[PDB]
Amino acid sequence: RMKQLEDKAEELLSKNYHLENEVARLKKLV
Amino acid sequence: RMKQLEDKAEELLSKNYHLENEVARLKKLVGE
Repeated sequence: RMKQLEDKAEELLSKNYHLENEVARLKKLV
Repeated sequence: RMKQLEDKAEELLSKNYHLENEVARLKKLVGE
């Protein structure tokens, strides 16, 4: 369960970063 | 340690949703 939550945090961080990049991309388009 | 990791997932999920909401708003303005 330790490693599973650890994998989850890392996954969510990756997703977070992708969304930040999307925001930056969309802001550039504006 | 379990509580700490759980808190981090909840934190990151919340941040994720706020970003999703912002992305969705921005897409509508540029027209995606």
